[PDB]
Amino acid sequence: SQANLMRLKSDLYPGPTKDDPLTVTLGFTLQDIVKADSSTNEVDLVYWEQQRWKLNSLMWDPNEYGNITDFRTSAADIWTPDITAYSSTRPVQVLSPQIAVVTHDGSVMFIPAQRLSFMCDPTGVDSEEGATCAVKFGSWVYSGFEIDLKTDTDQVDLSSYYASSKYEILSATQYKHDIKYNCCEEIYPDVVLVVKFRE
Amino acid sequence: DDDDKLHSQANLMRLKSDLFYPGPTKDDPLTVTLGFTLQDIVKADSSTNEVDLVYWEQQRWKLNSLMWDPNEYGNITDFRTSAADIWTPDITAYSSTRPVQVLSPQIAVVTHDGSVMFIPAQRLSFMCDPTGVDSEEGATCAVKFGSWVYSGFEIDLKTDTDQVDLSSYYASSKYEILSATQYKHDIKYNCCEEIYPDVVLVVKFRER
Amino acid sequence: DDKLHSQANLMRLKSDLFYPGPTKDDPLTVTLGFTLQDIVKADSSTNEVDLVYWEQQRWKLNSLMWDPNEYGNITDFRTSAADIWTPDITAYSSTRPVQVLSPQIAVVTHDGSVMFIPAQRLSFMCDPTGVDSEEGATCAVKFGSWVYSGFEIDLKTDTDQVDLSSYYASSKYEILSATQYKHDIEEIYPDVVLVVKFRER
Amino acid sequence: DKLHSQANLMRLKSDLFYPGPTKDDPLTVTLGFTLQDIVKADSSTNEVDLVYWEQQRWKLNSLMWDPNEYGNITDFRTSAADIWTPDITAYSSTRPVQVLSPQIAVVTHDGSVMFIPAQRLSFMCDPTGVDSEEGATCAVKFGSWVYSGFEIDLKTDTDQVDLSSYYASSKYEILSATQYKHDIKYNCCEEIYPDVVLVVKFRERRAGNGF
Amino acid sequence: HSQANLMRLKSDLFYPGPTKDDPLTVTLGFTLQDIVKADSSTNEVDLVYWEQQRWKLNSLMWDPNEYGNITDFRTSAADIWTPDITAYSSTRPVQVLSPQIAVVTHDGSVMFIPAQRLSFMCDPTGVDSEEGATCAVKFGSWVYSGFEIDLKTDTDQVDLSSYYASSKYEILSATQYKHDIKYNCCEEIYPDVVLVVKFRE
Ligand SMILES: CN[C@@H](C)C/C=C/c1cncc(Oc2ccccc2)c1
Ligand SMILES: CN[C@@H](C)C/C=C/c1cncc(Oc2ccccc2)c1
Ligand SMILES: CN[C@@H](C)C/C=C/c1cncc(Oc2ccccc2)c1
Ligand SMILES: CN[C@@H](C)C/C=C/c1cncc(Oc2ccccc2)c1
Repeated sequence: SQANLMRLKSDLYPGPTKDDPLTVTLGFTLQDIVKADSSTNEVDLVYWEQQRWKLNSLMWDPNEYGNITDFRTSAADIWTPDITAYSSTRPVQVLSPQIAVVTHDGSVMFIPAQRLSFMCDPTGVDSEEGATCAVKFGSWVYSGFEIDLKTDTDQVDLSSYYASSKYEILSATQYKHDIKYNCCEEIYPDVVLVVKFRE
Repeated sequence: DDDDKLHSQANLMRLKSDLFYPGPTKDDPLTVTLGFTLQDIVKADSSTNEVDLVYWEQQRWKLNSLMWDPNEYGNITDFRTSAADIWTPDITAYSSTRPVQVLSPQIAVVTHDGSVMFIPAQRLSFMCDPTGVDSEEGATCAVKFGSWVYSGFEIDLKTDTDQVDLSSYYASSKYEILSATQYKHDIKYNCCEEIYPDVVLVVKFRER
Repeated sequence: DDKLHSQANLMRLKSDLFYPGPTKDDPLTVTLGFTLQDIVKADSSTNEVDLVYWEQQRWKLNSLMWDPNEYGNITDFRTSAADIWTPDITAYSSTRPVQVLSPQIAVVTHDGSVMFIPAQRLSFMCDPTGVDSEEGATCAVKFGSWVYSGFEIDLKTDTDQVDLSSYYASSKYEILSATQYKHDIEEIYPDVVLVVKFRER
Repeated sequence: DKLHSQANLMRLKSDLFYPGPTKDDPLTVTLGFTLQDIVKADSSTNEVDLVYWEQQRWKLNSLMWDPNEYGNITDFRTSAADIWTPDITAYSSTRPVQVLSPQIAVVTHDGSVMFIPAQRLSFMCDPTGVDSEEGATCAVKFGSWVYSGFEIDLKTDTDQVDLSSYYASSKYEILSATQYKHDIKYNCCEEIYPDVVLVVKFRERRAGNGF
Repeated sequence: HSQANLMRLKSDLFYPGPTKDDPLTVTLGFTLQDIVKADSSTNEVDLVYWEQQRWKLNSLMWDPNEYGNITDFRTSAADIWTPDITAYSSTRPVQVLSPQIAVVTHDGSVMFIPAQRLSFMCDPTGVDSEEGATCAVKFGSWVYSGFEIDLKTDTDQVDLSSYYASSKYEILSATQYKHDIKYNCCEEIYPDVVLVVKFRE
């Protein structure tokens, strides 16, 4: 079995293009609003960012490789999408191992846990209505012609939100948007995390 | 005796050469045993609900690919090597708020039965409300550790004891430990069909 | 299978393509432009201000040109900025190493032009005295090559005005003006100076 | 003359360029401390921050050469990544140690290696009494992380911490600094475990004659 | 052709460091840009400066006529040997602010000028007075004695022409002295450049 897996990895990409486009499914699990800094208007979130895509170049017949259906690999061994927060104020801090799971249908699952500081005015967090902040996520360099974005849900997963956080969540959504600018033909997709929260 | 030193060096260089794994799978699963030694609660931040711990995390597992016959290598029964030279499990704190900081050399002990012992010392900031730390009852917080990417079918996560080792806890810490346990749990996450085991550190502590 | 032939055509283009840097005999022009997104922090105890901006860099190399007809009508591609030469554009009065906020990926076009737009957070030398007033404070930071003179790298801009169309509307600081004039100082030394006037919102 | 020396060194390094010690091939590592500053004592977390230079010396037969075969070269400098180095560690640090000096060692023709990293360390210390005439006392143990005294035999040249470079205008005055060597034995196991413990007694410079 | 000549030069060119019988002279000088912060709770002061370093290697020499008149080039500092110049009383690792690129000239000389931010041991008592505070920090090789690295200055006057005019701290004087210490047992001398700065709020 080990030899079959090693042989699979040895047998097993310049990224997508207009002629070979890719869809990335994105979802957030929001774990904690750690800090809300009203002297700089930065808020700090901890979340898990679920990323999934599929490549034909990663497919294999399991019967040809000892009935292996999936395996774990360094995210450095594979191409990964350049999904970026568009209004961060510090480099994102990676909180989980940089490992992805590849399946024989060519699909890749990668779920980095991250701490993010982003631009957010927390005025109102000390009130019943709370504060509201938003941050857009998408590719930094690819348009909708190379990378399209999808979600499995428009509701952020709050099932792991820390119940004794300094801040409680009033709502958290991850709506996808496809923006067409008047100037260009390409669509520009994003997924926007919108969080309403209070002390 | 200078020659003897030369021969044991040669035998070790040859063993390491001969030995130097793709990770576990449903069909080649791995048991990883975890144990914690809590050394210090450094800081409790009630403005962000983050607590900072220093601990040693004992990890051990066994690989057939790391076994050897000592009689073929000058009766070498174990050796030390950089953790970079070997596969290591992706044991992760599930509720950290900053990347974990490693305090010790990343070096493992490999024994001729293929067992590996790796014990990194770490400083961890994790989600924890310290309300009550200034009382006789104290505060109580938990943090889960487990593989980030391997389900229970690939890595089986065990302990040797339900008790966190406090015998090296810093006696002049700002915080005294009232109790510390490390029980196992099996959890279904929304991403994935398969169950993931963890070891959950539960710590009750108060200002000294 | 068309998708598969485009992948192979791109792999072949990148192999075919993969420059010692400019010289006095082979000089390079780098176009710079700034998009200011946020004034995060102004520290009056140290006279350091913190900016987040996107720095657009463009240049063109003959060694990166290709014929699209020979590579499947491929007119451009994305590639890691480590695969290519990049200019050593530096803030001249930073007080902390610049922090990169965006993937280090450039777009190369068939005519040999390159576009690279790193988002950055920068602390730089700036006295915010007067930021708590209607007139606000004014600060400046120069950007340019660290090691090349004007003989090897000349700098251009496409505009004298900093792009504020993405400036954070609920920042602690509002922008009164932001300009990016080019300045020249045996060899000439060019820079692009970011001058910002700002005040507490 | 310079060129022949440079050639001879390139040839020596190529000729020369160890799996670490074992019970059958133990290594003596000599340790010493030069304490340069107590920077900060934090009574809200019981952490104290030190700057020191940690001298490490050991000797390998595999690094020996005859100076006569290499143009009389008797010493050279090399990246400490180019060689094995011992896994000497503070046993009660609270942050990763920060290395302040270049990671370069000096190798001598008898096979001896000298490596002296300057370091900033945060470690567990209750500074109670630092604002009094008697001062505070902290201690931090240094030793191998994974090797017993039967693999790494830890020694010192002196029990005295070198204070000759202690910063004269530090916020903290040093009352004493020792580096005594200790051995610990477990009934289970035949191996003895050595450490060198840095013990520092210090006070706020304004606490001396404080009234 | 110019590019081919440069790529040939660098391929022809691409040092184990000095020894007693192959000593190297390193010339050092400082451009002081800012005193950012003076922390009287820990007696640490934070400087931003540019550290000019120059040395010469016979193994980096070439004939400009054999290489198309090329007289110098830029190269990553990781491509060449560089001296281990270190502050002797830093309290945090130095932070590099500029690209790590050096200029190599056909005579074998190398010029390398890193911009750095340095926290060092310094009591700022008196900085709030007319007389100011005075602090000093030594710079030199960590691991080489004067038998291997001979340290020199071109001048003892610290370059203040780029000092930030709205710093929280004004410079009363800055001097870089070529200093050494010798232990009577032994022939080796241990040189340094002592940077002495007198400053005030
Ligand atoms: C214990 N970790 C949870 C808290 C969150 C993450 C799970 C995970 C992360 N990265 C890849 C991924 O991928 C898989 C693909 C196929 C089958 C199973 C998992 C799973
Ligand atoms: C959605 N993107 C923003 C938040 C800004 C950053 C854009 C960018 C950065 N680097 C290259 C570049 O290049 C492209 C060329 C053509 C089409 C799209 C982008 C684009
Ligand atoms: C534009 N940056 C300045 C404000 C400060 C630094 C200049 C510099 C840094 N590193 C090498 C060096 O070398 C060269 C040699 C000859 C001509 C030009 C520069 C120059
Ligand atoms: C000028 N440096 C002091 C402030 C501290 C460090 C010295 C040092 C560090 N690493 C090796 C060592 O080794 C050498 C052996 C012989 C002669 C010179 C040094 C010396």
